[PDB]
Amino acid sequence: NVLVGKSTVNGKTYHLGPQEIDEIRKLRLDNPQKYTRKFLAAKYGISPLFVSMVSKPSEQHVQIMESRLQEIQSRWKEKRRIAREDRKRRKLLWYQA
RNA sequence: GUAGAAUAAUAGAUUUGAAAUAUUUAUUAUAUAGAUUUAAAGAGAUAAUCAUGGAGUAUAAUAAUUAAAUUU
Ligand SMILES: [Mg+2]
Repeated sequence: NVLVGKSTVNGKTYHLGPQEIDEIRKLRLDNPQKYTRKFLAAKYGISPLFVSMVSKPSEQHVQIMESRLQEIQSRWKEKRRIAREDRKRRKLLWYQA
């Protein structure tokens, strides 16, 4: 098996109720850095992806993240940017078939 | 210029399915292994630009008069 999720190896679970979900959402809304997706997953025996699907974090956090990303991008050299672009192009190509 | 219909894009509202091949789908770091790749100080070729040079080309008092031809 190559690059497969844990849910495929051991079947999907629908154990988590509505109240729990609500709680999770609330937590996400409250403190994203303390209650990050990974942490949530650990808590409720469930995928980070699932958590993400369930619950949007505070938009401020998202904005901050975006800013950070931008900063990182800026910090790049010329060559690296070009390389990144090339990679992106390659990725795009590799869904054509 | 105004009004109404057909289609496209963008935004909003209301629904929507889903634990979504997230031990990488999108993207960011660092490490350890490997593997490679990217020069232009100058140059070649081709083209163009600015020259140099003066081959080639036209002309040989360009007036006046004579005759013819062509337009007013
Ligand atoms: Mg080069």
